[PDB]
Amino acid sequence: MRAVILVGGFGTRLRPLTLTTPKPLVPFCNKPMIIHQIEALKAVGVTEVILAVAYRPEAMKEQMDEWSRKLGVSFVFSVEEEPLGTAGPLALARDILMQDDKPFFVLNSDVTCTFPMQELLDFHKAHGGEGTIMVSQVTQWEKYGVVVYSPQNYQIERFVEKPSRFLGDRINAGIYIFNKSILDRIPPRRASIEKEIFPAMAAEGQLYAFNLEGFWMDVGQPKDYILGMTKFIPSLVHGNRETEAVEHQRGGRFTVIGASLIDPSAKIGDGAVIGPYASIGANCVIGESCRIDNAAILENSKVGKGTMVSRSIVGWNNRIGSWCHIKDISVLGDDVEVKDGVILIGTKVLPNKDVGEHRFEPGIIM
Amino acid sequence: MRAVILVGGFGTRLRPLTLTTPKPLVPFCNKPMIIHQIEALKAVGVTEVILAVAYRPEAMKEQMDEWSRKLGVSFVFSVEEEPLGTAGPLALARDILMQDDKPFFVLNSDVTCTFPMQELLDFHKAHGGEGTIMVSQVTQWEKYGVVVYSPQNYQIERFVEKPSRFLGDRINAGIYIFNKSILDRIPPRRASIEKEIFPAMAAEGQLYAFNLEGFWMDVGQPKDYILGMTKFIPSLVHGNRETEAVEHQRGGRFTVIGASLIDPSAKIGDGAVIGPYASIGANCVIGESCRIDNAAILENSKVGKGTMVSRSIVGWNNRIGSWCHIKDISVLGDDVEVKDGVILIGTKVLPNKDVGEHRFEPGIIM
Ligand SMILES: Nc1nc2c(ncn2[C@@H]2O[C@H](COP(=O)(O)OP(=O)(O)OP(=O)(O)O)[C@@H](O)[C@H]2O)c(=O)[nH]1
Ligand SMILES: Nc1nc2c(ncn2[C@@H]2O[C@H](COP(=O)(O)OP(=O)(O)OP(=O)(O)O)[C@@H](O)[C@H]2O)c(=O)[nH]1
Ligand SMILES: [Mg+2]
Ligand SMILES: [Mg+2]
Repeated sequence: MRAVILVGGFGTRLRPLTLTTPKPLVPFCNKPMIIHQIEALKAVGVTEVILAVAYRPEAMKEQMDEWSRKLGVSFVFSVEEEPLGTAGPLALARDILMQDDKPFFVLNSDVTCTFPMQELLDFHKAHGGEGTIMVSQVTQWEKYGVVVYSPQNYQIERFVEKPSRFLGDRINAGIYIFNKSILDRIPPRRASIEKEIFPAMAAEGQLYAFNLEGFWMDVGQPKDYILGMTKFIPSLVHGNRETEAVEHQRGGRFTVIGASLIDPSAKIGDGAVIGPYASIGANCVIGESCRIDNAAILENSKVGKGTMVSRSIVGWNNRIGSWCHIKDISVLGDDVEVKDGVILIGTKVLPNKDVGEHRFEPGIIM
Repeated sequence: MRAVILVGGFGTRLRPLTLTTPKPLVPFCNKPMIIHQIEALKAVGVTEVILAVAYRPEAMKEQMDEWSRKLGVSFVFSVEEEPLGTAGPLALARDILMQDDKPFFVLNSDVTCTFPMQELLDFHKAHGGEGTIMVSQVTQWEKYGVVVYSPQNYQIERFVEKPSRFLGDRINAGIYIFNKSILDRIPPRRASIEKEIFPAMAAEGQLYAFNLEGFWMDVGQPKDYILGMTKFIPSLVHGNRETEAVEHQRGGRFTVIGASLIDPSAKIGDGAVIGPYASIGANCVIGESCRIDNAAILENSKVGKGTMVSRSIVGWNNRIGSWCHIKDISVLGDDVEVKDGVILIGTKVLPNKDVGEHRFEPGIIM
């Protein structure tokens, strides 16, 4: 069995972080998103993964995916292309897929969940896609805007965008499984699986929905990134080596208020308070009395004593001041440096900036 | 020789702090303002001080002035009255002053300076007031609005409020010395020495100005309070017992960036940074990594770890949160409690309040 992960795309919603690295390689918790998906696929038994590489063809994706040496898995890297939409990469990779009898997986690099992959053995009952349109129950389906009408027969009647009537609560989950015959349907041009191939499959009656019992989150947005991290860390606390604690004696003496993920190589202050559902990257340095409430600290980032970053994302090589407050949903770029006492209330800072002014309202720092 | 200190007044400009204690008893640095003035007068040799008490007749001024037991000085406390303006208390205290031959001092409880009181022996050269209208050079005389025209003869021509032309830079310093004959000029009614008696003396030619070489500040306003504290602390560091530090090993280990005043009974953190020109009151508790930049911490106030209060005044029995900012010119009342993470940018909080909302603009919390 083999999988195809759509690793292209410009990462527009995660823009301050995706101006440096592609969206699949943006670290979620303490690993890249695509790495979580590849680990799930390896747990399945999948050995071949095909990456649809359009954004950063060789500068980032090929070089940074040295994880092929680990994980006992190999990536094809034969879908280098110009932007071909969401469905075109499958048409391009038709040749490398060989049109074998065995079906193949399809995944997006923006989804996190328990990854129930027993949809391989299940849902083989005469489906063009064996429960391919995987769906999750979300009470906020109106703003998500992709509602899938799945009856008890699981035959997709239609796809509705922003439905006024309560047709259903299930929304697309971004995980698919296709028989290779679909390669005939996909044209060799720019197309979207969501808005071109899927309506045709639903009309033809070959599209079947698979329900998702566990948690699910599309983390392609900073708000969704934070909330999905909150949902995800409790699942992964016992999985990894990172009382009411996960890493309580890494550096000096500091307090942990709940689940978190602190890398072994990170030094965590003295008396700091690593809050619930917080991620600290490798080689990161945390000040004495910091408050890492719901923030993600990525790679070689340094945070000064007394800083309080909550529900915010800081970049890879930041140098945060001492007594700062980075609140709300604030995203910092690759090399942003913040002076002491600066308050950023949900402001997105582009890479390689220096912040020295208080920003009390959401905005963008060019 | 005796002095009279105008200790009445409602303290309107220092309102958040003067709703609990009178303006003379508001602690400046680590002592009441009137205590600084009385110490200066005792250094001169004045043994009798007459306090014109109108605001809080006996609830505050009489009880709290147990300093008469110390300092080797005695207060008459015979000018309890209804509001009689700035000049009326002298008419009321005419009798207790006994109309003796020896001149008498007059002071306001709002002025801080080096207190050059050699104007006693000096300026006796045929003056109704021996350099009574003491003046200080201020480059911002427009906003101060009380400009004294002092020529080389020192005869006050007139008083001008907000003068358009550059008549002069000297302004009233709030310290006067009077021959007792002035008791005949002051009528027994509500009057103002600044706007009724002093223009009359200037017209009569019996009003003489005394120049002030040293620093001076009227600290009746919170901004003026902070700036006068900044000017004053360096003079007082060597005077009192409170490298580049004044009190550097009081509690645990902490850093001092300049002049400060930390009471012996205050416990100061374990990594805190007591900044330049900061005052910490008695029995105060400071958190592990606080930052007291230019703030005055009064009495039994507790500050949590990571809090940064700069250029702000906290009340007597406050309980500040852990990771708060109290920035700009912010004044807190007697018993204000601030929750963790709250940011107060120059907001005045009335006594006995609880603050749990961020305030990014100057304002008043009722
Ligand atoms: N190979 C490839 N994959 C894409 C492309 N556009 C989107 N995807 C995939 O679709 C999923 C989500 O879309 P993103 O591009 O990341 O999000 P976006 O940048 O806001 O843009 P859209 O969702 O496409 O409107 C991710 O798996 C992407 O990798 C593309 O042009 N080429
Ligand atoms: N005894 C007495 N002293 C006063 C009175 N009003 C002002 N003073 C003195 O004048 C000086 C400054 O005035 P304050 O009253 O403190 O300041 P304020 O509250 O803004 O009001 P102003 O009188 O307009 O200045 C202080 O020494 C006061 O003690 C009063 O009604 N009675
Ligand atoms: Mg997405
Ligand atoms: Mg004053």
